[PDB]
Amino acid sequence: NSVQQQLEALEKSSGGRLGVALINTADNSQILYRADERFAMCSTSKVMAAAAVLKQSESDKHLLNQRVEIKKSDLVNYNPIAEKHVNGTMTLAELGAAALQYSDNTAMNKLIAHLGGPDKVTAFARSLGDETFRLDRTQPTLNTAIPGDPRDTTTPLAMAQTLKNLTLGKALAETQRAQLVTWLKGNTTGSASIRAGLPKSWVVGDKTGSGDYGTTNDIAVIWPENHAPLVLVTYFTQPEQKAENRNDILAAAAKIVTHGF
Repeated sequence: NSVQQQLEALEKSSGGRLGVALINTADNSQILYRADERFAMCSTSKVMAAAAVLKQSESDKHLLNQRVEIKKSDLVNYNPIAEKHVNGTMTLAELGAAALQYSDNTAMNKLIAHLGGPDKVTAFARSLGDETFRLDRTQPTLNTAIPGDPRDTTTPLAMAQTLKNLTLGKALAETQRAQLVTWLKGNTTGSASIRAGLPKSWVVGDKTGSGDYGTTNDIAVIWPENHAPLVLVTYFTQPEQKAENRNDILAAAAKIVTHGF
C-alpha cells in the first residue's frame, strides 16, 4: 500500500476525481496525484485576490485603511461579515480578512472591483510566475465548476507552488507575507477538511472552497512541531451537478499523504 495506491483507491471508492499536491519544504520533495489536471478553484481563489491587494499595499502605505461603503445592493448569497456592516464601511484590510476567514462573497467582489476586475487577479498571478491560474468570473458564478470548463481553474501543482511562494517565499514583502499568514491561520471554515486529517497540535493556515458538482477544495500551509513547513492542496470534484460536498475526502487524503511527517 504506497501513497499513490492509497489515493487511487480513495478516489475510486469516492466516485470522483481527486487532485493532490504536497510540497515538503525541508527537501522540496513532492507528492503528486493528478497534480497537472485543471480543477475549479471555487473560493480558494479568494487567496489570490487578497494577496493582489497586499502587493499593492507594499508601495501605498494608506491603502489597507481605505474605507469602502457596504450598501444593501452589494450583498450576494453568502456575506456573514458584510451584512453586519450594511450602510457602514469596511477597510480593505477588513475585507481581506472577511474574504479569507469567513469566505465572505461580498468581501471578495469588493476586492475584485477595487483591483479592476478578474483579469487583474490573473495578471497578478502571472507576475508571480504562475502561468496556470486563471480567474474569469466573480462570486457567485465562479462556483459552477462545470466538468471540462477552463474558466476559474488552476492545477494542484501550480497552486501549491504559488501558495508556497506567497506564504513562505519571495512573492510578498515580509509585513505583507506575515499578514496573509495571519489571515489564513485564523480561518474559521476548515475544521472538517485538511485540518481534520492532521495531528491536532500542528498549526494550519488554510482556505476552503466548495461549489457545484460536489466540488470540495482546501489549500493549506502546515507547520509541524519539530519539522519544516508543508504546503498541501486537495481538490475534489464529482460527475453529478447536485453531488454532495465531501470535506471528509480531503481529510482522508491529508491523512494519507502526511503519514510519515
